Amino acid sequence: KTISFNFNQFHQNEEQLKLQRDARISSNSVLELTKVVNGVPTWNSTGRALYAKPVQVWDSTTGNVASFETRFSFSIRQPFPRPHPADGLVFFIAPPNTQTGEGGGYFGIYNPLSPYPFVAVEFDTFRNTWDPQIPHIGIDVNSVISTKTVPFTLDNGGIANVVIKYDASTKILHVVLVFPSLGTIYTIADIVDLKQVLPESVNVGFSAATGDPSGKQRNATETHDILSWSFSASLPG
Amino acid sequence: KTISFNFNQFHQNEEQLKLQRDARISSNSVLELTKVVNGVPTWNSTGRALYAKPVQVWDSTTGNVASFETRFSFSIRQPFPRPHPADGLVFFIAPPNTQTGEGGGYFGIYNPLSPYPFVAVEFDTFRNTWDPQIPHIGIDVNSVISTKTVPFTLDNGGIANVVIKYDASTKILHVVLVFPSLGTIYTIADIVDLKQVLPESVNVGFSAATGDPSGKQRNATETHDILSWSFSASLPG
Ligand SMILES: *[C@@H]1O[C@H](CO)[C@@H](O[C@@H]2O[C@H](CO)[C@@H](O)[C@H](O)[C@H]2NC(C)=O)[C@H](O[C@@H]2O[C@@H](C)[C@@H](O)[C@@H](O)[C@@H]2O)[C@H]1NC(C)=O
Ligand SMILES: *[C@@H]1O[C@H](CO)[C@@H](O[C@@H]2O[C@H](CO)[C@@H](O)[C@H](O)[C@H]2NC(C)=O)[C@H](O[C@@H]2O[C@@H](C)[C@@H](O)[C@@H](O)[C@@H]2O)[C@H]1NC(C)=O
Ligand SMILES: *[C@@H]1O[C@H](CO)[C@@H](O[C@@H]2O[C@H](CO)[C@@H](O)[C@H](O)[C@H]2NC(C)=O)[C@H](O[C@@H]2O[C@@H](C)[C@@H](O)[C@@H](O)[C@@H]2O)[C@H]1NC(C)=O
Ligand SMILES: CO[C@H]1O[C@H](CO)[C@H](O)[C@H](O)[C@H]1NC(C)=O
Ligand SMILES: CO[C@H]1O[C@H](CO)[C@H](O)[C@H](O)[C@H]1NC(C)=O
Ligand SMILES: *[C@@H]1O[C@H](CO)[C@@H](O)[C@H](O)[C@H]1NC(C)=O
Ligand SMILES: [Ca+2]
Ligand SMILES: [Ca+2]
Ligand SMILES: [Mn+2]
Ligand SMILES: [Mn+2]
Repeated sequence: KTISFNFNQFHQNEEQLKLQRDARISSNSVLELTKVVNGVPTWNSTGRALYAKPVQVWDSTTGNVASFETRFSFSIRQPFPRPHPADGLVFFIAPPNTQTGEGGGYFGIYNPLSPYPFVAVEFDTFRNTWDPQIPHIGIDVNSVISTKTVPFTLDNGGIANVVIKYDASTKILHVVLVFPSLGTIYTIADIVDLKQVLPESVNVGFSAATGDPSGKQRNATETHDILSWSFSASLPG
Repeated sequence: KTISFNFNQFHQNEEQLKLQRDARISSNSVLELTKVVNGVPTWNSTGRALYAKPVQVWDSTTGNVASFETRFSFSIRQPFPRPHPADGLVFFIAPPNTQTGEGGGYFGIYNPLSPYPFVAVEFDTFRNTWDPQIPHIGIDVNSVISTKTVPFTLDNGGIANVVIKYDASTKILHVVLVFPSLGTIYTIADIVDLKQVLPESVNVGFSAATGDPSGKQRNATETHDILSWSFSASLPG
């Protein structure tokens, strides 16, 4: 069992994607997770993009867990340096048919009064009380309080290439972040047992958020665009 | 407390390096692990380059194991496409004061006569009876029969950026290979317990080899140059 897809760009009314909240595909082929009006990103925005079909990460009959690899490119432009940009974007895996969670530092994937499990890779741009210096890459399991974190320097408005790989045999989730214009490379990895946190079928996708109104800073915002996205998974059992 | 070193280029007769066999430093600052005469690489070549001082990867007193990160750039030029270039290069960790092993597919780090333990990251270009398709990245522990491998496409004569990271807490060894001119990214990781395979003090370095005479093919060769190399280790205690 091998499932996979690839998007060299995105088209409006992409029957393969499920857009939620502020998520929208622009006319020039990019997936804009958060609201951007007249070339300017706004605060109080949250949006998600899920692959329409569910993927099987493990099978209870054989006990086998799937291995997978996903690559995507994104760009974050931070027009307003002061006071502070927010909030960042994440690639995540969650149960199917879920609704956008709380915005702000929760990226729209965490919902307090109805928490659902999830594994996520974050690119955090705002420092919340539970965060180390930003920006940083973090591996999140059921919480936005990363199990592992690594700092990185953003290429404002530049393109970022990300590779996320998960090997079921070792349970290692490793992510690579590369900014081709700067030649910088960041790597982070951790052990995660999908079988232990997620159900057999899940949805994979992205989620982002800009500054929350509670911060009372309209400049607390930035863009969260996805330029391309390929995904492949293999379930031997 | 712990070590750190960085070479942005190499100087003829580096007091800091221990060159063995065919390893030499060219007039223009590159470390040529295997023999290259008049711009042409030759077969039957083997060479290593070790950091002169030993590094402590773990302490028996505290039981603490070190974490480390190493980045380097290399270039492999394959002038003769047919019948098959050989053999590749590796970054390795071994006990101090060891001698060059057997060439060919053993890269000069394996010695059947008096085997010594070692952890290595290989960039295999020739397919031996124990190898999967080439080229590939492989993680080797005490043998050249990789515990884990991933295929990659070489940028002939191009520059390759490598990042090798080891986290003692998770025992995860993850390596990243990037070819900036092609924008390609390859990642591989595995669990390795240094404390269980290596002594408290070790040498770190590179080793490469070209076609062995037993193959009866003089074309079985290529260059194995190291352009730069930075290393860092952090042993708490
Ligand atoms: C919110 O973002 C605005 C756009 O970056 C900031 O205004 C810009 O502030 C610059 C000085 O840091 C100034 O040179 C720019 O001309 C100005 N841009 C314009 C025309 O709006 C804004 O900064 C506040 O407003 C400006 C006008 C000054 O009064 C600053 O002292 C203020 O901090 C940002 N506001 C905040 C809360 O950071
Ligand atoms: C492959 O490289 C080897 C390392 O230089 C060559 O070994 C020869 O070893 C001799 C003593 O062991 C030494 O005096 C020689 O300098 C050296 N090679 C020569 C002759 O320059 C090996 O050479 C072959 O094997 C040796 C034992 C001699 O019989 C040579 O005449 C052979 O050419 C190299 N093999 C080949 C096929 O090039
Ligand atoms: C070993 O590498 C040599 C250089 O790449 C090969 O020879 C070159 O082959 C080219 C076409 O394959 C030909 O246009 C070049 O002129 C020639 N260069 C030389 C050495 O004169 C060589 O290939 C064999 O020998 C050549 C001359 C041709 O006859 C080929 O058909 C032969 O396969 C390579 N040897 C092997 C075993 O591949
Ligand atoms: C004061 O914090 C809030 O506003 C910030 C931007 O001003 C950030 O958006 C920050 O994440 C958000 N906090 C939460 C919990 O959503
Ligand atoms: C036929 O195999 C041998 O020759 C090859 C090059 O022709 C390669 O050098 C290959 O690695 C080597 N084998 C060993 C075991 O070293
Ligand atoms: C934030 O957006 C929500 C829904 O998009 C809206 O109901 C709310 O009033 C907005 N907050 C402010 C103060 O703009
Ligand atoms: Ca945050
Ligand atoms: Ca080989
Ligand atoms: Mn964070
Ligand atoms: Mn191999």
